[PDB]
Amino acid sequence: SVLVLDDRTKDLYVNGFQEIQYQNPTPENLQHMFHQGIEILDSARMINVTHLALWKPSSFKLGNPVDFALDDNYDTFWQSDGGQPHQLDIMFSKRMDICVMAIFFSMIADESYAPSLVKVYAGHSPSDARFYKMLEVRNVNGWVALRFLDNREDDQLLKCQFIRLLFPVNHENGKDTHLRGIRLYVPS
Amino acid sequence: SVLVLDDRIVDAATKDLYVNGFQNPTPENLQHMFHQGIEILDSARMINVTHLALWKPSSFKLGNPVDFALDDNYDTFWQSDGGQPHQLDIMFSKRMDICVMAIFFSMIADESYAPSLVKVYAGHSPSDARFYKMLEVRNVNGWVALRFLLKCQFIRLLFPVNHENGKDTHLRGIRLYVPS
Ligand SMILES: [Br-]
Ligand SMILES: [Br-]
Ligand SMILES: [Br-]
Ligand SMILES: [Br-]
Ligand SMILES: [Br-]
Ligand SMILES: [Br-]
Repeated sequence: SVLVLDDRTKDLYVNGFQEIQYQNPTPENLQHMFHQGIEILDSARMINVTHLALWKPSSFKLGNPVDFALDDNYDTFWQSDGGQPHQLDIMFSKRMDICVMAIFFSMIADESYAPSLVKVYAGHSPSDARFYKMLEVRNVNGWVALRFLDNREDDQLLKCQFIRLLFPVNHENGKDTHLRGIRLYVPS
Repeated sequence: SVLVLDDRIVDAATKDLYVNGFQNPTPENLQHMFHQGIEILDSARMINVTHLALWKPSSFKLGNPVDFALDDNYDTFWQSDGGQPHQLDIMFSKRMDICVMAIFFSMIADESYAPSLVKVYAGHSPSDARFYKMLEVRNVNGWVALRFLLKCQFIRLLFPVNHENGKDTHLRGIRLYVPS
């Protein structure tokens, strides 16, 4: 029900080496892992369904739309603009068999905009979504892949049409949050 | 027993083989990759036993000794000076548990001095050494971390051929590690 994320579980971190690669990541190292992570995920068999869903942010600062978390750029990010918790709604036109939800987290690059807790909800609709997991982002710099190995009933998959992400608190007294990249995949 | 090294083929399965990631980079970039790969490797759960072994090359040009492949410096390199195959013998005072052998390859920087095939042997000594792996350096610019761990006291690398009609070979960096 709760996943502690502290890259200092293996398959969870798309980046890293054998574990953290850089004890003190630089803008260059961060950008590198971002881009490498995208290459690695896309090399997998699964299909990228990210841009097939409708993405609705609770709020956003003008010039930092939600599309900036869906592109393939390390330098761009969606930035909320409101009170907490911030929210992100994902709605597909039909039910989906999500095998992987990947999220780029960087406490070094985002500082106060880096979320420290993330709550994931999925279902048929907002009035139906059910709590799935709590991500405790304690120390992370890179791509994390959620495989839903839980509930082997649906056999490692997140069958849903709607997904909700809640951001109730950030690192370092941050009010608003940043999201540079997130991706959703289905099998085959 | 044949490892085809090509850092252009993205594959989750080989991400830890290519220390500097998947793929002309400038000399500054190459330089950065070299020192970054060293930081990545040293910051790992491993013990660097490189300088504990005795290193003996089949030949070397004066001014480009074997020490230049073990100095953690990108601009320096061991350079052979003889007919092929070139050879590098590594001998420890005792049986080691090598979990990783890291080698820096750069076809861009080394051009004709870049090996296209490397044959790796290991054992107790030159007399009992056994063939372990054939490295096919097809396209590499960065550090390669070979996981084979492998308990041996003696390691031998043979360089039978280089890219682009090259007679002699360059090695800017190589390091050995045992589990922590
Ligand atoms: Br990486
Ligand atoms: Br906008
Ligand atoms: Br559903
Ligand atoms: Br010399
Ligand atoms: Br010759
Ligand atoms: Br032995």
